Amino acid sequence: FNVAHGLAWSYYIGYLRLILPELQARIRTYNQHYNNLLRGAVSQRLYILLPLDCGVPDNLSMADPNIRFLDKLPQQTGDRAGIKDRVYSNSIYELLENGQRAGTCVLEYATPLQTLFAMSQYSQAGFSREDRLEQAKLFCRTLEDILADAPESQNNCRLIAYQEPAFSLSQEVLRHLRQE
Amino acid sequence: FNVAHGLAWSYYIGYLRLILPELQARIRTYNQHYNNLLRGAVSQRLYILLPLDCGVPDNLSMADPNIRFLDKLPQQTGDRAGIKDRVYSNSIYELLENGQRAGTCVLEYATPLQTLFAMSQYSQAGFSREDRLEQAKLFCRTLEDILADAPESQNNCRLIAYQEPAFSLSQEVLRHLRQE
Ligand SMILES: Nc1ncnc2c1ncn2[C@@H]1O[C@@H]2COP(=O)(O)O[C@H]3[C@@H](F)[C@H](n4cnc5c(N)ncnc54)O[C@@H]3COP(=O)(O)O[C@H]2[C@H]1F
Repeated sequence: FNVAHGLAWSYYIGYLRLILPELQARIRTYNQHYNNLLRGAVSQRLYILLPLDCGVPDNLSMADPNIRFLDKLPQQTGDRAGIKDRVYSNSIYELLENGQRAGTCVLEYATPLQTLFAMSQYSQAGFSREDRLEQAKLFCRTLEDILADAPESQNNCRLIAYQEPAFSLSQEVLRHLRQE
Repeated sequence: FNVAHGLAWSYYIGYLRLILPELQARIRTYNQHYNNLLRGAVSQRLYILLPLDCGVPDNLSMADPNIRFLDKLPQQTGDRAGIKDRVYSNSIYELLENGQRAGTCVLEYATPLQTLFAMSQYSQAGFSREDRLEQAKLFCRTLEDILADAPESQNNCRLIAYQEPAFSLSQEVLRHLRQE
């Protein structure tokens, strides 16, 4: 019912609000050695993939060969809930276009969507298949509303919502990436 | 309403099911250098604190001075949702009794409870104060039910549910720890 509402606020309170204030510094750190006049710098914002109907794989290259892992940012650490130095790591990806690097950004799925999809594997979860696609849409809706009243976070990330038709994901990212 | 139901399944699918199969190996690794005849070994199971009415701090020593951080386990890594080598770290704590180490175990709060509590800071979250204590209880209830049908995970962790009265948390852990 409201499972998407809780996962969205959990995603915001327990992740975005923690890493986004520190993201630009980590990106600036990586760009200091990586950036030169032979290629564009890593973009500044966090780009979040929000597939409405996808299994959400772990390797982005399997969703699109033009999305290839490039490097990790410096890790971020912080004590949380009894775990010393809980680790927040993020990966930089290159976007290929005609066999050439056309963009570079920190890119990842909104992991909770992967969790919604996986709840269909458990009868006790009570998550049907028709309900799954609706909760996915509600997850993106509440998340967008949250960032609307949180400009500090809205400026440090970009949501990329889409639906796998039965389309190049690298292009959709490059589209958002070219408006920055 | 059912916010606790989603956070419980998220906690299971996206964490316990991932680290618990590998926990004993990480503990065995740490015990190889740490364990000798002058002190007990680190316990085998993951002990999870489930406060029903607590702000859930990040430093366990602030909840009880007899709970002191000792060391981290070896990290666990795994690609997830586009993040290469997402990091899972856990902390070992000593339980003091009469100024002497009486136990050693991997110990942490159930982080989602900390998230429930924090949702009261946002009007758009719609989480009142009366609803907070009820969702906390429902989180522990669904989690217990999940582990009931998951003996592979139930044997590698122990839930410690309690309620801060208006009581020694180190003792409650030592009680569970002495039945192992
Ligand atoms: N390494 C871990 N150490 C301790 N506990 C963990 C860990 N992993 C999972 N758990 C437990 O399992 C719940 C559900 O995890 P999830 O499905 O990945 O959903 C996450 C995820 F989408 C995003 N997020 C947060 N940190 C990162 C990160 N480092 N990378 C990417 N993404 C993140 O925010 C959501 C809520 O995070 P929260 O913490 O409040 O709840 C979690 C937590 F209780």
